[PDB]
Amino acid sequence: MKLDIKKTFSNRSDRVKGIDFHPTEPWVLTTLYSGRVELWNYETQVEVRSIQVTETPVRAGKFIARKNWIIVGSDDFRIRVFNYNTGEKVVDFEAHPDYIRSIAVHPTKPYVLSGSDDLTVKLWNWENNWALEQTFEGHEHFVMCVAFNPKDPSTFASGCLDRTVKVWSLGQSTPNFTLTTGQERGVNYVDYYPLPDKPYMITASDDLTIKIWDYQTKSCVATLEGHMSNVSFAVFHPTLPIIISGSEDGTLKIWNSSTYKVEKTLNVGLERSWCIATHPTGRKNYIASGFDNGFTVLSLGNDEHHHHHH
Repeated sequence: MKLDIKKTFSNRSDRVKGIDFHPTEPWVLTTLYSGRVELWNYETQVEVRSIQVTETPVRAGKFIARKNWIIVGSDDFRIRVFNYNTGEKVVDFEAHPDYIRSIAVHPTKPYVLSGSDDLTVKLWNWENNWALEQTFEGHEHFVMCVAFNPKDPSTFASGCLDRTVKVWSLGQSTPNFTLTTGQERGVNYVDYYPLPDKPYMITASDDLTIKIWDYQTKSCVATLEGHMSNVSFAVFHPTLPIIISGSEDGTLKIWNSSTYKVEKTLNVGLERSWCIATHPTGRKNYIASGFDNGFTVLSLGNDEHHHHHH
């Protein structure tokens, strides 16, 4: 590959806590500490739609493109769903009795997971009236991040300030396993490597480290050091051999996913970094990050997302 980073679109706003790419429209969703959410076309740089959802922080937001929805979770305990074409608020319910940190959407089935400061993950089913179909209990501190395994989304991972990642199966009440990270300040984020050649997950911590894990053996594969403040997230790029992380040190870091050495450090000048998204199909190798003072959409270069794409 050849890293060739271009700034596609950056704009200033209140602190961006959640961020996501639409899979077929050139849109990015940002969810703000102010309770506002913005939908931007980053190619034309024109706001498609925006909503003052609540007065509390909105920490989580995802597209559900197959329903033309966004789904968001906020510190006022509520999950809300809006149709992004009409602005219709579809549903609005109390989901947890404490802050909602993270929302994940199943790739094919009508399932949403929410992770919360109430120590739980909850599974909601939108084809069943958004009923609470399962609550996953076992964590001992705030659940900061939930992520389905894209290679087997009957399973998902929860990253928790109790220093563990728990991996669960839908329909079963205890973890398939609990991975102890040695990241003593807790886990802020968890992501799966999406390709079938490595059974890998990655965790980010306030302890300044990022760790790569074999989820079949539970062994630490590598520890990535160099962020100088809390690491907010770390993710595998879906098609490029890299890892991308962001930190309260104000930087994004791009790491070689084979050597585990840092390749690039970028401070985009928006202060602390909080959240990350990568384009679902690697379109123009777009990534986006949200920060204290706004967001940025970057293109990482021209390497193809599909073998023999040209």
